Amino acid sequence: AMDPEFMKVGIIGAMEQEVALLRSQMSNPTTLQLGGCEFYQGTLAGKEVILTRSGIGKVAASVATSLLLEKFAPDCVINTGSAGGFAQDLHIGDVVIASEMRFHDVDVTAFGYEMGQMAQQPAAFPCDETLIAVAQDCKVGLICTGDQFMCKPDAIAKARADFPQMLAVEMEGAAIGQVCHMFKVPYLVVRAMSDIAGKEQVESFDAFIEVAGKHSAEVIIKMLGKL
Amino acid sequence: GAMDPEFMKVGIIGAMEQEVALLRSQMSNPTTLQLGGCEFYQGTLAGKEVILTRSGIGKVAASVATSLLLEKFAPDCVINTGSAGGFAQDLHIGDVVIASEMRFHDVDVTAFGYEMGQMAQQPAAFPCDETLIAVAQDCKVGLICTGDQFMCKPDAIAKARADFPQMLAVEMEGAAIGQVCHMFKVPYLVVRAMSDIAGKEQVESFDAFIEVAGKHSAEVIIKMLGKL
Ligand SMILES: Nc1ncnc2[nH]cnc12
Ligand SMILES: Nc1ncnc2[nH]cnc12
Repeated sequence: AMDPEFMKVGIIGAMEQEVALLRSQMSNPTTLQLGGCEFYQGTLAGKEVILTRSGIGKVAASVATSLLLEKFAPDCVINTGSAGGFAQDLHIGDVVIASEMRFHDVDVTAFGYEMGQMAQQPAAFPCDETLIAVAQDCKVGLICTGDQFMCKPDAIAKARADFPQMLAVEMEGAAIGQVCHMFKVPYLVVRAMSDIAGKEQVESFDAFIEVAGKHSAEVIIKMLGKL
Repeated sequence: GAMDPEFMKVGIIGAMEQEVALLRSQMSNPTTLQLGGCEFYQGTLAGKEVILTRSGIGKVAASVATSLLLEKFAPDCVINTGSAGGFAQDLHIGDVVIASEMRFHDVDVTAFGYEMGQMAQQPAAFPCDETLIAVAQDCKVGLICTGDQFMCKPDAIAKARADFPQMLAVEMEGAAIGQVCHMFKVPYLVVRAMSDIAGKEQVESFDAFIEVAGKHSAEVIIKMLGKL
C-alpha cells in the first residue's frame, strides 16, 4: 500500500513482569535463548512480533536490542515497562510516551559534548513520530535513562537540574534508542509509573511493578492492532 | 604453556581508531565488515586468527560491538585494548595496567541490597580469564572500573576512590565488554595504558597521549598473540 506500515514488530521488556502478559497473548511462540536474553517469535494481536526479555540496565538492553536487530530485522522496536516519575502531575500507574530518550548519567562534557551526550552519538534519540501518534491514539515528552535506581534526594535534584524537562527515569530506554540509532531502525519507548520521585520508591516499586508492567503492555497490545 | 588451555580464534576490541590502527596495520589482507555502526576486521595477526573490532566509545557501543563479535564470529576469547585514566599512586602516562577484574563505578542499585557497582541480575565483578592474565603478565595487575563519564572533576574522582579504594584506573568500556562476555560465557581480558592521570590536566593529557596509550596497550596485545 502507501501506508506507513511496520510488518515485523520488535518488542522489548527488561523484566518478566514487563513481558509476561505479552507473551501469554502470543499464538504458540517459539523461544530462543541467546546471549543471556530470551526471544519469542510469533503472532500477537494479528501482528508478526519478536518479543524480547532483555534483562535490566544499559548493557543488557544493548545486547538484547543488537541481537534482535541482527538476527530478526524487525521494522521497528517498541520498549515497554515501568519507570520512576519526576513530572509534577505524574502518579503511580500513569503512562508516559517518550518523544525522545536521553541518558541522565552520561557525562563527557569535558570534551564539549552536551550533558547526557555520549561521544560519537547524538544528544538525544527521538522516537519515531508515527509510533508516537499511534501510541497517543490508544503525557508525551522526555524520559531519561541511567544505570541507577533513582531514589536519593541529591541524585534526584542533580537529575532535575540537568534535565528540567525530564518526565520520568528508567534503566534501558536510551540504550535501546542508541542501538536503534546505530542500526537506523525506528523505535518508541512507552512506560507506566511504578514509583514517584521522593515517595517511598523502593516499596512502591516492589508493590507496583506488576500492575505498571501490565498497564504498559496493554498500550502496546492496543498499538499492535493499529499498526 | 603446555598445561594452559588454547585459544584458536582471538577477538580483539578497541573503542577508537587510535586504539586499533596499529593492530590493523599488522594484519594480513584484512577483510572488513561494517555493521551496527561498528567495524570488524578479519584476518591473521602475529600468527593468530583474529577478529579485530572498532567498537565506538561508552558502555552501549562496546556492548553492541561485543554482542556482534561474539554472535557473528564466535571467537574463543576477547581481549580489550586501549587507554585509561590512572588512579593508583605510582602510575605514569604510558604505563600499562592488566585487569584481574572489571567493575562498573557508576552502577547504583544499592537501594535493593546490591553491592555498589553491581548491576541487578549480574555478579558484582567480572574476573578476567586466569590464562589470559598470566599471558599478559608474561609479556600492575588489578581492578579497573568502567563508567559512562570522563572522570576528571575532584568530587567525582574522590567519590570513585571512596567506593573503590582498590581501583587502579578508570575507563569507559571494559566492564561492559566483561558483562557481555559473562552473558555469552566467553573468556575475556582488559589491558589498558594510561593516557592521563587523575587530577593532572586530564583533557589536555588525553588529547596529547591517547596515541601513545593506544600504542603501548596494542604492543602488549601483539606480544600476547605471539604466545597464544
Ligand atoms: N526510580 C526508578 N529509577 C530507575 N529506574 C526505575 N524504573 C522504575 N522506577 C525507577
Ligand atoms: N579520565 C578518564 N575517564 C574515563 N575514561 C578514560 N579513558 C582514558 N582516560 C579516561
